[PDB]
Order: sequence, then structure tokens, then C-alpha cells
Amino acid sequence: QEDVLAKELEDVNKWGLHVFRIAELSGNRPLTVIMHTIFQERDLLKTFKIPVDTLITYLMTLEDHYHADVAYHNNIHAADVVQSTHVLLSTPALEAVFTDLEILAAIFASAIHDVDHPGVSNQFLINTNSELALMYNDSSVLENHHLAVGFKLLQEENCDIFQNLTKKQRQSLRKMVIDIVLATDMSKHMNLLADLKTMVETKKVTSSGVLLLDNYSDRIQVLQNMVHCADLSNPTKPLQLYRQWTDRIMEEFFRQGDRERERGMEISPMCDKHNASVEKSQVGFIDYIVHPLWETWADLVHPDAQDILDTLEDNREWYQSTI
Amino acid sequence: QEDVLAKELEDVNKWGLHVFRIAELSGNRPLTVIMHTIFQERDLLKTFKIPVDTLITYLMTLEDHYHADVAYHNNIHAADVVQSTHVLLSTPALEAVFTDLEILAAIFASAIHDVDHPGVSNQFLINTNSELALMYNDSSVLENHHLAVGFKLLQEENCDIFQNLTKKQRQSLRKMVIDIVLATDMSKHMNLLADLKTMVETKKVLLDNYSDRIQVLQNMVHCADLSNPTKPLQLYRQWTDRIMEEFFRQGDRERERGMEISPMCDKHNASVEKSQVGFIDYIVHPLWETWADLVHDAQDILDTLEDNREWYQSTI
Ligand SMILES: CC(C)=CCc1cc(-c2coc3cc(O)cc(O)c3c2=O)cc(O)c1O
Ligand SMILES: CC(C)=CCc1cc(-c2coc3cc(O)cc(O)c3c2=O)cc(O)c1O
Ligand SMILES: [Mg+2]
Ligand SMILES: [Mg+2]
Ligand SMILES: [Zn+2]
Ligand SMILES: [Zn+2]
Repeated sequence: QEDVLAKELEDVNKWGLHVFRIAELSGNRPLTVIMHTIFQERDLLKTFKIPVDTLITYLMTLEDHYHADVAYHNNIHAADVVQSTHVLLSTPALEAVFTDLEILAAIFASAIHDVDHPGVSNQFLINTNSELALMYNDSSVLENHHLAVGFKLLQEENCDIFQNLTKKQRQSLRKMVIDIVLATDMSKHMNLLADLKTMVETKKVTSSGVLLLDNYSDRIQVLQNMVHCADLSNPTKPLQLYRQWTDRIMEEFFRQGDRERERGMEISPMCDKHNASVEKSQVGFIDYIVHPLWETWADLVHPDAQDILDTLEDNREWYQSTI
Repeated sequence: QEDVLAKELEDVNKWGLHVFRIAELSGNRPLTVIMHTIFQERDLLKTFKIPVDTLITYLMTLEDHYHADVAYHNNIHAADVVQSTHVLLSTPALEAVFTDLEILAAIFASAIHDVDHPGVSNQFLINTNSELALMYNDSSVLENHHLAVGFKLLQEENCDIFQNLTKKQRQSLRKMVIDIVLATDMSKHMNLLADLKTMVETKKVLLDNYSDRIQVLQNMVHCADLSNPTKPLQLYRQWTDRIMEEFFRQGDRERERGMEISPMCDKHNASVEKSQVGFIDYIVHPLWETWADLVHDAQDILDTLEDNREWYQSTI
């Protein structure tokens, strides 16, 4: 079983990794083994003098703080977003654009970006007067919480994977991770996409053909959109992966809708199991959210993401054909 | 003693209220007695069916969560900002332009806007890796905490002063209070002033959209927060003595930690008088001159600020 796990992890640079199989083969430790594999692949332990036992201890504590009883926003989602960000960071149009610290920030941000997610949305938490929404003044409630937990766990015993960064490196990494995870709030999607479109329309490329990003605002904008694309990458994956993700988010959504219905609340979009059309909802999700975002990312890195976009478009056609 | 307190509160509608006297005669309850007076002055208990016992219970609990061992950011500052907003709200040029709910929000936001303040700055909390900064991801750390405490206290026994607001009214009030208190973060001052300037350049004599009206309310409570240099000099000097005690204690902690000492916090290299002229020239007067242009009613306030700047300059 360890042999089969190791073979599957050889695919870590590939879009469409068998992440659900890795979750099973690793004993429900997909986030730990995928993060460890990616850190070895990118030589991040050596670069940042991360002790291996510290990395594994932190990753296993981080993974523990995802909820195994939440169908979608769990450690497998986190592992998937990590691995998807890792692939997007390797795209030819971004070669040697980002520093090792920025790479570390994007991957760490992906790993923590949904930690301790309770399986209900920000609006649900706001409208039910939850303790989380009271703490965070109704503003990026979940995303602030994910950051606070992900950083606080670094202070547990033998968990500070950043123990050997300089003070300036720690300060820069913390700021970038915050900026990235806050951009995963879906209420920011339209403004994030609008800004990404502006960047594509005005983009500059170097003599080597890679993207030119010469200020923090542009650099962090690209990393924010990269992790947001990774977060919204399920419809761009091979259909058997996409369908499993859809089964899971519909389970989580319907359970939130059941709580809304029981409380006499208006049921959130896609959350009413009695008035649901999963197929129509996926075509709409792709048409109005996922394809506008990914076609813009594809333009930013053209032609690198053409196969990903093609898969998205094929999956949209497949779902539409079932209507 | 109770009779003298009642007579001091007769000036609740005037700039320059004797708030330190009121703090003394109240048994250190200036926030509770001044909020109660202003609520009764504005008929807010009957209007929002606020049980008077519930108002008092909430106010006393809120006041208890201001730190009595913090020289400036305490319940007397809260009471002063409440009363200053109350005076700015009754500006003739703003007559009947805000609803009773928005008035409630501006006054409530002022009352809670610094609650549970530890007497050190956001940058201090960030650079010391505090629990507060870990909770709030280095972003408006104190202001987010002030809001969270002020609202959480409504859930204590017999403290829900908004119990008879409709569900929509509570949602709207909550949003406006958050928008206002988050705007008291001093790192937002320049952007807030820039937008107030844009509003003055386009002023109609009248704010039609919520964006503009919340912007005025944000700037109004920010002016009230930065109103000490516009008060009668005897009050302003007391406020300056208090904030310099708080600043010097923070700078002592920064020095001992080996941190950069924040502006005005190094007692061994301080000039309080030069600091005040700089504070007025670069922050307070540009803000209040813009406000006075918006309400062109604030002339007596701006005059006092300019008088006080002239005096502090003369002490150099
Ligand atoms: C359109 C509205 C109201 C909200 C956007 C929104 C969408 C998702 C989401 C994520 O991953 C999916 C994966 C699938 O495979 C299928 C899916 O449908 C989804 C989703 O829907 C999660 C949100 O938290 C959220 O806000
Ligand atoms: C210049 C920097 C670094 C920060 C500006 C800044 C200034 C104050 C402040 C408030 O009320 C005062 C009252 C007085 O009577 C005299 C005073 O000097 C002050 C002040 O200075 C409070 C801040 O929270 C803050 O950030
Ligand atoms: Mg999320
Ligand atoms: Mg404050
Ligand atoms: Zn996510
Ligand atoms: Zn204040």
C-alpha cells in the first residue's frame, strides 16, 4: 500500500492527480503527504532549513484541524488546492517570476486556506448570529478564521516550520499569506476578476517571454488569483474527479439548506435538495463564475493553460448535454 | 454631590462639556451618565422601546470593559467621543438629515469605539505577535476587537438595548456601526480625509446615496475621536497629559523589547509641545478644516483649534 501511494505521488506535477486515491492510500492524510512531496520536489526544506520532523508535525496538526465530517471543505479539498497551486506555479509563463519565499507563501496559503471550515457559508454564519461572525464583524468571516488557525498552529510543540526564516522573511511571508487567503472569499470574486482582466489587457512580458511583475501589488494580485483559480479548479479536472467534488459540495450545500429550512430562513442558492437541479447549477456555475475566471487566467499565461480550459469547456458541454 | 453632577450635565449639548468633572461626580461613570442623558435628550428609550434598566445595565457593563489603568483610551475618552458626536450630529447644517436609527448607530459606535483598549497601538500589537493581532490578521486589530466586545456585551443578561428593533433595523444598525468603528483606525485617516475632500468639492445644498452618508458618519466620529485639540485649552491639556502617559508607557515597552520606538513614545527624546503643533498641523487641522467646509457651523470649533495651536507654538 505504501508502494502504491508512492507511485501515485509521482503524479504530483500533473493536473488530474488521483487525490481521492491518495487520501485513501495515505490513511486520510492527503494534505500531509502531498505537502511533504511538494516541499521535497521544490527543495523547500533545504532552502528554508525546515526540519523534516517539524514539517510533518505541523502538517499533521493542520490536517487534524480540517473537519473529517464536512463533505467538501475538508483536508482532501486542502490537499487538492495545494497541488493545483503547485502545478499553476510551474507554468512556463511564470518561470523564475516568483521568489522562493513567494512560492512558499502561495503553497502554505493553499494548505491553510479552509482550515477548521464548519461546512456552512459566510452568509449562513452572519445570518445565524454565530460566534465566528461576531468575532469578525461579518467581514470575510471564514477566511479570517482560517488564517488565524493556520498561523496559531505554528506555535504548537515542534510545529514552527518557519523557525529558521529571518525576521524580515517571516514578516513578508505572513503578509502575503494573509493577502492570499483573504482573496479566497467568494464575495471578492467579481472585483478580483475585474482586476485580473485589467492586468491581462495591459500585461507586460520580459525578453524571455515570461510575465513581468515589478511591484508588490501586481505580484500579490497574480498569487491571489492563482490560489483562487486553484480553489475553483474542480470543474477543470477530469470528469471523474469533478463529479466526485460535485457530489461532495452538494452534500454539504444540502445540509446547510436543511438547517436554513428548519430555521425558517431563505435557502441559499444550490442548497435546496427539494428544488435542486444539479446539472443546471453546474452549467451556471461554469458559465458565470468558473469559465470567466479560467479563460482570464488562460489569457494571462497563454498558451500554457489551454488544456485546462479545454477540459473545463468539455465538462460544461457534458453537463449541458444531460439537460 | 449628585446635585452638582446634574448641573454639569445641563451642558451636554455644548462643545467643551466638563467631562472630567462629570467623571469625578459620577463615581467614574461618565460613559453611563452621558449616554443616558443623550438618549433621554434624544428620546431614544421611548422611540426604540429601550427599557431604561436595559440601557443602564448595558452601559454599566460596557463602561466596565474600558480599562481604568489606561490613561487615555478609557471610559472618559469614550464618553467624550460620544458627547462630541452628539454635538456634531445636532449641527444645524445636518438638521434631520439622519434617521433615528442612524443617529443611534453613530452614538452607539462612539460609545463602544475603544472598548477593552489595552493602551498600546495596532503596530505594537502586530510587532509583538499579540493574541489580538493573531486573531485579526494584523488588520485594524484594535478596531475589530472594540466592535466584537461592544456587540458581544449585548448578549449579557438584560443588556440587549436593540431588543425591540426590527430584524432589518438591527442588520442595518450593525452594518453602520461596523463601518464607523473600523473607520476610526488611524491608518485609514488619509484615505478617509481624501474622500471627505472629494465630497466637499461636490457638495450640494444633501447626500443622496448611502455611500456618501456613511462616509460623513465615518468622518464625523473620526473628527470626534480627534477632537481634543479643538476643545477649551484646559480640557485639551488634560487630554495631552493622559495620552503622553500612555504613549510613554508603550515606548518603554518598545525600548525594552529592542523595537523601534513609535512616534511620540520616547520619553527620553520627547518634545510634547512640538508634537502637538505637528499633530495639529498635519492631522487635526486638515481634518477639521475640511469638516468645517462641509458644514459651513463648525467655525467656533475650528477657531478654538487654531487658538490652541497658536498657544502650543508659543510654549516652544
Ligand atoms: C454561486 C454562489 C451563490 C456561490 C459560489 C460558490 C461556489 C462554491 C463551489 C465550490 O466548488 C464546487 C465544486 C464543484 O464540483 C461544484 C460546485 O458547484 C462547486 C461550488 O459551487 C463554493 C462557495 O462557497 C461559493 O460561494
Ligand atoms: C503620529 C502617529 C504615529 C500616530 C497618530 C495618533 C495620534 C493619536 C492622538 C490622539 O489624541 C490625542 C489627544 C491629545 O490631547 C494629544 C495627542 O497627541 C493625541 C494623539 O496624538 C492617537 C492615535 O491612535 C494615533 O495613531
Ligand atoms: Mg474558503
Ligand atoms: Mg481607537
Ligand atoms: Zn476552498
Ligand atoms: Zn478613540
